[PDB]
Amino acid sequence: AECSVDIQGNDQMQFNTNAITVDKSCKQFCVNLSHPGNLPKNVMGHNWVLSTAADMQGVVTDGMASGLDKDYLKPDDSRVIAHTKLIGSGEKDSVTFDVSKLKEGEQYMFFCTFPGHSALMKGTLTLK
Ligand SMILES: [Cu+2]
Repeated sequence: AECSVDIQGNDQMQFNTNAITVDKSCKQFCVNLSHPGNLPKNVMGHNWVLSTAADMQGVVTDGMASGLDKDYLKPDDSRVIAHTKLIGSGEKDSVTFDVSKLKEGEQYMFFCTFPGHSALMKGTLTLK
């Protein structure tokens, strides 16, 4: 339970946490994304996407250009460490990834890549 976290993305374009700490001793880490609200995926879709801070903007811009059918992520984007699928209200999806893909001292960002959402739907992730 300290190798996993529940996060919500709602109808008002926000996650319910903007900082995540991953414990170094965790071999794997799991994020459970749910979407309270009423809006459908094609209007207020949310995913949970992880990259380094420096790669976030690039991931977001290319993802936006990839369209709804591609869950607003460039296929095989080498900058994406982990991601859930894009979900609408009433849905949930998790992602489990190797913690060895992170390193101490580097700033990671988690974010949604649905068009415009990362303005508010982002947060730091850190390994400790
Ligand atoms: Cu979103």
